[PDB]
Amino acid sequence: IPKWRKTHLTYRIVNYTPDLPKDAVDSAVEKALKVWEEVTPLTFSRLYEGEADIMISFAVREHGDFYPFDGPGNVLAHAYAPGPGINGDAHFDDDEQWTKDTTGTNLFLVAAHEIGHSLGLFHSANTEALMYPLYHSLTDLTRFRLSQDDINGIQSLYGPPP
Ligand SMILES: [Ca+2]
Ligand SMILES: [Ca+2]
Ligand SMILES: [Ca+2]
Ligand SMILES: [Zn+2]
Ligand SMILES: [Zn+2]
Repeated sequence: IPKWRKTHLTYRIVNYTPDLPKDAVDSAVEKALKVWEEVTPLTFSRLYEGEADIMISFAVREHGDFYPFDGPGNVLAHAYAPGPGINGDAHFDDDEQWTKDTTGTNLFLVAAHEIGHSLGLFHSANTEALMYPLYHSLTDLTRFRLSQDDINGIQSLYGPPP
């Protein structure tokens, strides 16, 4: 089945981009995980060494897999579907300048979307959904919220929270 066999996943941030302070990166990823966690029975916990379920890293060009990055612009990041090994992993192109505001390439926004893929979600045809295929940002980050479409998609796979 297109999903995880357990309801608890471990995650590890393998390396950090120099674009933002160490703490802003942690905060971005944590918030990203939290949005999915709020609408399902799933839980997460961090590891600092070893192989975790979701291995997050920042890389440039050819980085040991089938999909080399393309330099600044265009593809910003990609993730793999549920499963062991590389599956479930999320990679970010470091040729981008990652930020924590509304100016350029917001880490939280991209990560929230990439984590959606790590949990089994496909693309939505709804222009308002987090899982919509084309990149965009928001005027105000505090106004972020998943669309019902996003909710139904994740819940059809894992069910609602108790
Ligand atoms: Ca993995
Ligand atoms: Ca790129
Ligand atoms: Ca960079
Ligand atoms: Zn990759
Ligand atoms: Zn996508």
